[PDB]
Amino acid sequence: IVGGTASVRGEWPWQVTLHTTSPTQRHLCGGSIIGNQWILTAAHCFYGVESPKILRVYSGILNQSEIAEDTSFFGVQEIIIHDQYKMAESGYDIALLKLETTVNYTDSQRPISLPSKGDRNVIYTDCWVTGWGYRKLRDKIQNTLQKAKIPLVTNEECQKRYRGHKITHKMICAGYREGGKDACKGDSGGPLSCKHNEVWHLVGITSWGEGCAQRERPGVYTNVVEYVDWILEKTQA
Repeated sequence: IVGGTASVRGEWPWQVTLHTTSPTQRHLCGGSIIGNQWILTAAHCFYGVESPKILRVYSGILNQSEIAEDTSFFGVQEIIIHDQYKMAESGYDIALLKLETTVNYTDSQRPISLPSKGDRNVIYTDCWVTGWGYRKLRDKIQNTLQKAKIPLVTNEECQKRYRGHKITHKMICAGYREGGKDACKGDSGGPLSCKHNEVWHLVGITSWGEGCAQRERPGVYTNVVEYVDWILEKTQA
């Protein structure tokens, strides 16, 4: 996250840090708890990942330093990637993680509500992006979870900033015309959380962007509301 600050512990109880143990354990991507054994994240996060066995999901984490060999984690039973996904910039950058065991909800770990199709019209003015990602273009994974408040921009406006791309309605963007605040490498798969009427909804999933926090280069996120049907179909046993 660029231009953000340290989060308060428990401030984003739905945020998880997805690690890979190959070759050695490290943070791989962000993610969101949406159900007792379901994590919503980005599809591009699993490039080169052949098996769910090298994955580990940590919940209730503020600092990566908290994660050690003796820290409990959730194993991943199955990686479900949208069948139309090819790459981040083409859309469909969404994936589900079915955990081997269920998450016991508590103040430090609980689910975020999916957006409602009835809310496509509501306007969010209180949206935040979080993660342990880069704070600069050539940086490293950060220890303390970062947060940054960022305004949503219309798709018409976003498209004007990405003339070489096709910004579809299944994508949503957020950023400051002047830049300064944005998600970045390492934050991928993490949530774009917007609070409306005292309730938080998972509006987007950090997906891509030209560089990070650059002027007139809005961050691009998966428009979650467009996938609520896909999510229901994929999580329904």
